[PDB]
Amino acid sequence: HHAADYVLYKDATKPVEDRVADLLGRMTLAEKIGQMTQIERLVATPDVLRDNFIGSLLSGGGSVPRKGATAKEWQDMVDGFQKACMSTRLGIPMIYGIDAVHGQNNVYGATIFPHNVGLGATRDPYLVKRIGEATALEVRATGIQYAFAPCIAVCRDPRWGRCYESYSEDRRIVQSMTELIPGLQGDVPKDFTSGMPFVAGKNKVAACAKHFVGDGGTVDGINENNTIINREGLMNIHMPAYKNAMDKGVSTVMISYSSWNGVKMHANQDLVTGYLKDTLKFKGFVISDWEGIDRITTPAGSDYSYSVKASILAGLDMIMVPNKYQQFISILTGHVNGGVIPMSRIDDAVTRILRVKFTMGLFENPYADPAMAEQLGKQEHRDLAREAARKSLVLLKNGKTSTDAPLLPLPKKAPKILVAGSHADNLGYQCGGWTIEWQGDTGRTTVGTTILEAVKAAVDPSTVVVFAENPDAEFVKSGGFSYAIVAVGEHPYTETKGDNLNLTIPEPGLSTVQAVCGGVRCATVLISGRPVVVQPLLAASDALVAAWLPGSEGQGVTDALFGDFGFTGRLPRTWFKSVDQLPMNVGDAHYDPLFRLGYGLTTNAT
Ligand SMILES: *[C@@H]1O[C@H](CO)[C@@H](O)[C@H](O)[C@H]1NC(C)=O
Ligand SMILES: *[C@@H]1O[C@H](CO)[C@@H](O)[C@H](O)[C@H]1NC(C)=O
Ligand SMILES: *[C@@H]1O[C@H](CO)[C@@H](O)[C@H](O)[C@H]1NC(C)=O
Repeated sequence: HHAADYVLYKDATKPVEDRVADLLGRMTLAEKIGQMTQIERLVATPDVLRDNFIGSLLSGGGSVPRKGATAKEWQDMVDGFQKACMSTRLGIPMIYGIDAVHGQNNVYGATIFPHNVGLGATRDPYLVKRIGEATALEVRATGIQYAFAPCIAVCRDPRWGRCYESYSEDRRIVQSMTELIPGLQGDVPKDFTSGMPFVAGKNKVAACAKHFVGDGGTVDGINENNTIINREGLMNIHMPAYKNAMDKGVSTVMISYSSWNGVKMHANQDLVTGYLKDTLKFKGFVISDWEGIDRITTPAGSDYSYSVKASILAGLDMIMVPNKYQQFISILTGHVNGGVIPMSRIDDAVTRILRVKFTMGLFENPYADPAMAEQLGKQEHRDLAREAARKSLVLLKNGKTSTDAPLLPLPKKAPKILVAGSHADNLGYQCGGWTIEWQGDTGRTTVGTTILEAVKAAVDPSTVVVFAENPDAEFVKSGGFSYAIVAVGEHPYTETKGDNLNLTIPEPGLSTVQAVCGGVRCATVLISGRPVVVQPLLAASDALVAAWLPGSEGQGVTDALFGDFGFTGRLPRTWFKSVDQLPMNVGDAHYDPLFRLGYGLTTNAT
């Protein structure tokens, strides 16, 4: 189709399957295995990317070109890696992936949306679609083309450190929130075939349904552990949202570290090939988790040759190595040359990776668009995050007795008010894990508005706002306050660091709520990733709000506290009476919640 040097896979007018087959038929085994290899930016250089024919890069949590880097700095980093990949013999562009799981959350100045538990409280799938749309724009502002989201885990035990990454313990709510996918990727056309990958073009990103499968069903909520459940239960609880993801054209699926009835997911051919590929007809690419194949063995990493064979024969397509790429490539090449892994398996993995890259337009637009840098932290997206934070809040109490005046909404005009607690003026605590650092962090880690700053922006100019992080009761009683807002809760955590058998918030938290509420009427704002022991906090408080991990836009909290909007959120999880009840889900003989799934009080706007 015309120039003397015409090569069909470079022709943007040709169907994707024809371009995939044309390119695959030209590739050496080194070029094929390179496509299957994803490496961390920290081990990448131009020569490494070219010499090893690398297919993908990622940033892990906190892996950034520098602290405070601008959107342009991110684009220049991604473009520098892409120029090396485009300089190989075949010029196959890399795809760059990142955990953009509540906005583009590793990046300074990105909008930080509420984490998924609070989004489940909104029961609003169109809000979540709009969040996917804004997230895709902020990820593309940094030159990145691929987000590892949504987590469609159905968390069945809140002792799991990833419970906050699950929309709900009710798979129907998780299924509804798969609307994140067409937000991130764009809507699929009317005649679309379920299981095909889709991305609309350069203003959207590839998505990732994760972690396949049963990551929210592990014993005692131990992260990465064993999910013990019959096939009926796996299929009725943990699997359904993957079918919704197929129908919405999710481009990739990431495998879980967890096991199902003792079989590692990263080595489970029956489920990855037999079910996901051969039954659901998934035609995008399957990616490992970070060192997921290493963790097939006990101890992890003790037989990496086996890890490679087991994972590739199970049906995984791309391996998040992410550091020991030379060993990964050498071992896989040896297995293929030895006849241990057939070429048909390599060709299927490369077909799927190429299919996603061609479909999303990566060969046509391999480089960043500098005009997109301005989308990062845009005020329209902050207004959306503020809407989502307010909708996520669940009002659990609003008066100590049935005859008390309702405390919320609070008046904006009062002579003097108190804002108190470790979480009232701490942006890192209100964002939680996966924000700037992998585990999150404390203090003013990015651009946003704390609860204290939100109160100061809300109240009448005559209202004096006093801040005290941990006042004693005497200070409160002597202060001439009309009321207090006191915010406390969990510290940031991610993955195994968040596994927690006691679910009791760190002190001082309860002590501060008791001191403040003992001195003046108080609204307690509980920041957490999950239900936590709450009876003592409730006993002390006039009103109590479960705010989850609401992100950078603390005005979503004050929008409800001062009655600009009514409270509407409803619990997306069961609130237990005691951790000795766990696991405790609807239907269990022992179901005896403090607050049931779906519970929430309301207010009317003033
Ligand atoms: C579950 O956790 C235990 C205790 O740490 C560990 O020894 C075991 O390997 C884990 N099992 C799985 C399937 O990950
Ligand atoms: C609860 O568990 C967490 C996470 O393991 C731990 O850091 C904390 O100290 C524990 N709190 C207790 C035992 O009161
Ligand atoms: C809010 O308004 C409705 C009338 O539209 C009323 O029925 C309801 O009781 C009001 N207040 C609360 C706290 O629900």
